[PDB]
Amino acid sequence: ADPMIAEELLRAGRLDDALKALQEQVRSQPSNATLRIFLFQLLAVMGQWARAQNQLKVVGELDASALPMVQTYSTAIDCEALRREVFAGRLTPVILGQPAEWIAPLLQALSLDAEGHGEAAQALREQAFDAAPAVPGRIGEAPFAWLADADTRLGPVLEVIVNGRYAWLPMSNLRSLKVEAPSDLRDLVWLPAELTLANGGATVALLPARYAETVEHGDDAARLGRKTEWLDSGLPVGQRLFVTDAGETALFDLRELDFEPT
Repeated sequence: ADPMIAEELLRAGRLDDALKALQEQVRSQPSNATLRIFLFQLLAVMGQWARAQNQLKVVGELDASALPMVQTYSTAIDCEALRREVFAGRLTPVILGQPAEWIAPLLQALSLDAEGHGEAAQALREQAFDAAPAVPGRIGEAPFAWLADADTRLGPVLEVIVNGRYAWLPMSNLRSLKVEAPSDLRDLVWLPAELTLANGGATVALLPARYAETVEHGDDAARLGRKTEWLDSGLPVGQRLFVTDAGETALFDLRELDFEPT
C-alpha cells in the first residue's frame, strides 16, 4: 500500500525483500515504465542478468526514448559474462590503446590459478608488475607515484566497456579519467566515465564498479557497493578500491584521475 515500500527496503540493504515488493508492484501496474526501470536496475544489482535483460527490453517497448539506454545496458550485462570468463582464465580481453605486453603474464596467471597453481600464478604477476611502466599522477589535487587496483589480479589496469566492447585498459595508457558520484541505481554496477588516452582520443565509457565475484560471493551490502570485503581467496568483493603509495581511494569517492605526461 506504501508506494515507496521497495525503495525503503532497498535503502535498508534488504535486496531479496525489495525485489519481492517491487515485483508485486509491477504485477499490479504492469504498464508502468518507471517501475520497469527500477526493476531492471535492481535485478542488475542482484546479478540476475537474464531477468535484468528481459526487463530492459520491456523498458524500451514501453518508453521508446529509452532505446539507447536499453542497447548500452543490455550489452553491459553481456560483458559481465565475459568478465567471468576472463577472471576464470578461459578468455582474454581486448587491450585498449597502445599494446601492453606485460598484461600477458597477468592474464596467464588467471589460467594458472584456475588450474590450481597459485604459486606459479603469483610469480607471473610479479613478472607482470615489474615490467609495467611507472607513471606518476594525481587523484584530484593529491599526487601519487603509482596507482593500482586493490585487486592484485589487475594491478595498474582498469576494466572498461567502450562502445559495447569490454577491454582491459592499462592505466599507463591514460591521460585522464573523470567520473561523478553514482546517481542512478545502475551506476552502482557500471559507473559512467570520460576517458582520455595518452597521445590519443577521448571517449565515454562504463567502468564495472564492483569486483566480478561480488554477485556470487558478496553479501547485499557488497552488491550495493557499500563496502569492500576480502574473501578467503585473498581477493575483494564489493565496491572497487584503488591504492597508491599514499593511501586508498574508493571508486565512488573518485572524481578525477590524471597521469603526468611521459
